[PDB]
Amino acid sequence: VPEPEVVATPPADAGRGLIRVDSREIRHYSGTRKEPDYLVSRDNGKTWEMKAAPAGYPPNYGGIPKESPAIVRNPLTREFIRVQPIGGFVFLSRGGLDGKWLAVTNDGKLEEDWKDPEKRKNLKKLGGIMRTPVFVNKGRRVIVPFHNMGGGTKFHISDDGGLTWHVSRNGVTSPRHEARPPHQGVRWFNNAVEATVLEMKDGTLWALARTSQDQAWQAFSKDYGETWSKPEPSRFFGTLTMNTLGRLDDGTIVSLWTNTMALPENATAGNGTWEDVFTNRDSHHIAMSGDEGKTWYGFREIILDEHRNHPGYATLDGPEDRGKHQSEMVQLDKNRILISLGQHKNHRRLVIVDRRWVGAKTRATQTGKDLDSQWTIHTYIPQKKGHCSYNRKPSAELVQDPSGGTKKVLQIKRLDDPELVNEKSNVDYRNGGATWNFPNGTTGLVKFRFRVVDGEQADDSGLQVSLTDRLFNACDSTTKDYALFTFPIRLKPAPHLLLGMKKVPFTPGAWHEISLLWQGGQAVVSLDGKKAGTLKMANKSPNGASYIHFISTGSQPDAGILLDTVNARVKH
Ligand SMILES: [Cl-]
Ligand SMILES: [Cl-]
Ligand SMILES: [Mg+2]
Repeated sequence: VPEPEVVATPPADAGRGLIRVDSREIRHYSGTRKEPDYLVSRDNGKTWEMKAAPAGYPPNYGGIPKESPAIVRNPLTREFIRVQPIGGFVFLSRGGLDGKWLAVTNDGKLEEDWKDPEKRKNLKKLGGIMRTPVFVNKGRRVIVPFHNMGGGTKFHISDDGGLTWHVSRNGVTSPRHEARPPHQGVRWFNNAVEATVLEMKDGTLWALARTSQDQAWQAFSKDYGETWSKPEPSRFFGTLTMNTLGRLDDGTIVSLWTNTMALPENATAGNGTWEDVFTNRDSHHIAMSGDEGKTWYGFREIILDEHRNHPGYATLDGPEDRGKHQSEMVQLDKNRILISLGQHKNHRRLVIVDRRWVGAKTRATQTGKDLDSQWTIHTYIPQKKGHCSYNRKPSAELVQDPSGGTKKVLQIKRLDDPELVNEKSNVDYRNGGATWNFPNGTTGLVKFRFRVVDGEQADDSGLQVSLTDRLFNACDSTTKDYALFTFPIRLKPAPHLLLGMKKVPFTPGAWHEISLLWQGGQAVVSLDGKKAGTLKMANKSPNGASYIHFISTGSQPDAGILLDTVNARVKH
């Protein structure tokens, strides 16, 4: 069961430009304003190197330096079409990527002499911000999702292989976010943008779009993209982040997205016409369906941003946008998939993922050994830095096992740090916390081992433990309101679990194990092998649980609790 492996850094932010050339060669093009180039693997995605593009490959007339054009293979002709993320022209290939490239004109002909500035004025220019062209209807139609400023997603449609184009009648829209508590302001408004499109086996098109809601929104088309159903929430959580859909050779559907919940909007968020800060872009997730979208499995973290705890995160190597969001995939073989993900040269990666890992049923961790690669523990310094970023601090730290062992364990407590406070924005991120991903399940058993730290505790000191269906920030105290199951561990007057109104004591200065066995709308809580009580489901979930979330509850600085091991098994 092989773990995801990082194999290279793509030469552009992920989302466009990754393309299989043949059985062993894969290329990732770049958005360079200079002579075109690409990163190439000649061993089916394991090793990579830069290479300059041949003289016939057109430069990037449109687009932007951080993003490559989209290159898609026409399934009938095996030639390629190239479209920029913004501006520029439509190029069709003749003789493959290294052959002859022709530009589409406004009349619908192919222009061979595009190096001439005078001949580029008559070239077709598709408007809006575009994503990946998709060939549908047995390869006879190509559609390109685009979104302008404001109107939502629509589709450029061509039944001529890219020669002539029209626009869909309608598209995908999504509603504005409403400032209601826990929010103190409105999220930046995105009207169903940057859509990904997948053709279903029965001919229906499924569009999945990025919104200002808690999840991507979706719409369906029964006419190959000409008209679309009323938009509705999808099952893929995530705000203001991109989705990507793909299909493996055997028909399995793959979903890639950032399965996160952003911090609630603060008191200075704005009117929704601009973004103040991104707090949900430090991971990427994968889910698969073997039955045409009926049921999904996985929902696993592909990768966590390696710099996510850094106090200079927002400004390391310039201020531009960064993170693990945005993605594109290429199947390597029956069991393995290559994924390009992320933004900014320090964060974007090429990753190989295995199906058998996506379908695994168990996961175990020890905080001292796995903190860096598996645990989300960062809190934010709530001061705007760079472009819509916050610098970070680890909200929890590893300490020596108080029993005298060699283990390091994670101390989770209310911090004393004035940098974690912004009075005007009215946010306080001083509650330490930690969260960990495991394979999705509507039934499961999670066990964790914990201990009360010896020292002074505040009156409300303790831990809120939550099972959630997406990644909540380690310092998000409202997680319990969205959790599938949640309960507090309270340290005062004496340590006890609170299950509804039943108090279940446990001793200080000793390691204890809690297990949660959930099935349908109930979870049975056990303490040291003995049943302690049952929890009713707090929130229905379309998918099931895939995260456990721990956060301190103290309102004053305190010693808190220690967290050692977590073990999860799903699908009983
Ligand atoms: Cl171009
Ligand atoms: Cl700055
Ligand atoms: Mg905002």
